[PDB]
Amino acid sequence: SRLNRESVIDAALELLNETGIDGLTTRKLAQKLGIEQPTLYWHVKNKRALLDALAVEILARHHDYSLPAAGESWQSFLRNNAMSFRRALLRYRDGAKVHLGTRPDEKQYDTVETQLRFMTENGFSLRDGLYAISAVSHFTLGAVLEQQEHTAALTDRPAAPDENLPPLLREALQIMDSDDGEQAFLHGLESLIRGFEVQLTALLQIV
Amino acid sequence: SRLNRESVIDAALELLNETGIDGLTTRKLAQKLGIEQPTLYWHVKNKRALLDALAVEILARHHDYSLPAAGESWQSFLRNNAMSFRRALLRYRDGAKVHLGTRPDEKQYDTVETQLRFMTENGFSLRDGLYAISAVSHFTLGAVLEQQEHTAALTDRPAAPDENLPPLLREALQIMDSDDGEQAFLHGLESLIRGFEVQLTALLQIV
Ligand SMILES: C[C@H]1c2cccc(O)c2C(=O)C2=C(O)[C@]3(O)C(=O)C(C(N)=O)=C(O)[C@@H](N(C)C)[C@@H]3[C@@H](O)[C@@H]21
Ligand SMILES: C[C@H]1c2cccc(O)c2C(=O)C2=C(O)[C@]3(O)C(=O)C(C(N)=O)=C(O)[C@@H](N(C)C)[C@@H]3[C@@H](O)[C@@H]21
Ligand SMILES: [Cl-]
Ligand SMILES: [Cl-]
Ligand SMILES: [Cl-]
Ligand SMILES: [Cl-]
Ligand SMILES: [Mg+2]
Ligand SMILES: [Mg+2]
Repeated sequence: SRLNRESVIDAALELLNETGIDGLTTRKLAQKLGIEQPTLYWHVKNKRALLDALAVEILARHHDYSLPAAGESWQSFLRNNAMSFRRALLRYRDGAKVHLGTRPDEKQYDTVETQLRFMTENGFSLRDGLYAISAVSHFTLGAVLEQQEHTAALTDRPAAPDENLPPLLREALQIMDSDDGEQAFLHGLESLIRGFEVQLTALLQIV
Repeated sequence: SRLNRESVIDAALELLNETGIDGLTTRKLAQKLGIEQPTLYWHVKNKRALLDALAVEILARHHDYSLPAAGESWQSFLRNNAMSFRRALLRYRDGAKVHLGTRPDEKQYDTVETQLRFMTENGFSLRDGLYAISAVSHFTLGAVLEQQEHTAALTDRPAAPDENLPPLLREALQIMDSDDGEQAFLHGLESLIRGFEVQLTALLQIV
């Protein structure tokens, strides 16, 4: 079919969403596209190339809160940004796995510069701003990852009997599985943001 | 070679550390063990079985701070536990990927019950205790994941030119790569723990 960047990415993203990160192989991508492998190799040289581009395009399509509103608090911005990041990562199977270990792409430079600049404008050093942004990303990535993988592990094998569970775990597990991970994520998110605040506002005060 | 659980796990863990989660295939495990595939299948039925058992055994070997010291603060316990979790996950390649989406194993029940109980003894509801423990796990998993995958992505392809970078990103990237991720992790960890505290101690007070 069509082999421009957009369509290769389209198809890869579909393939990723079907079969996960394990099924995103250049052989299987060729089959989806209805092409031979040397044809695909002209456009895509290897899996890592593809993963990097999927990471970028997942956010370009589905990460709608990359930048703060006018006069937005840094706390509101991080909260909205994280929610948005999470939603984007959850949109495709292994979406979070695809992002891991990437660094911002040239197409993301202005955006991520603005984010970094905004944190500094709000009282953070670059370093402390970056630590906050990293922490929010990492927390969100792990939350999504554990959600997405747990759901995949369910399809493979079942959990063991309820019968053997000690009571707080048994209850913990019901809570965990009472939603998709969203409640615990939002709660963790506010914790995290408030700790940044405690840190920012302490300035030199031992805190 | 020997095909008891311990030795299958030994060899899988070696295989995982060599070739990562992609190379942990029952075919390649058979080759490492020097056995035929039907021989291996008797002991290990599929990849997910193996992943679950590796998740458990990684912590059994290398997660040394699972339980609080006598009279330890919950804040100290989370900090020490997280450090310990991180160290365990970083010990093997894709160690964090292996953990994702698991739930506690029967062999971990007493431990994780004690952890849950301890948080409740320290003022948390089960639910808020679990949200704190989840948040600490997720943050730590994402931190480790992004560290481990970034290092793998380096071996594949290089970062693009420094030349095009806007200045705060350029600086951010040096900071990020000034250590293995540890400084940012520890900083994020204290933020997170202090936000739990703010939340715990607020009780009913709007906070
Ligand atoms: C500042 C970026 C950065 C800087 C240095 C090293 C890095 O690895 C990064 C990132 O990876 C970032 C992202 O991935 C973003 O998700 C990122 O690229 C992104 C975006 N394109 O809008 C975000 O919304 C960010 N958000 C907190 C989840 C986040 C970035 O802020 C950083
Ligand atoms: C309470 C456990 C739990 C409860 C309900 C659903 C879950 O998925 C879990 C976990 O997955 C936990 C872990 O993985 C631990 O890492 C876990 O199993 C573990 C351990 N074996 O010592 C830890 O140190 C924990 N730590 C915060 C990283 C953590 C556990 O507390 C939880
Ligand atoms: Cl074309
Ligand atoms: Cl605001
Ligand atoms: Cl044997
Ligand atoms: Cl203490
Ligand atoms: Mg990133
Ligand atoms: Mg776990």
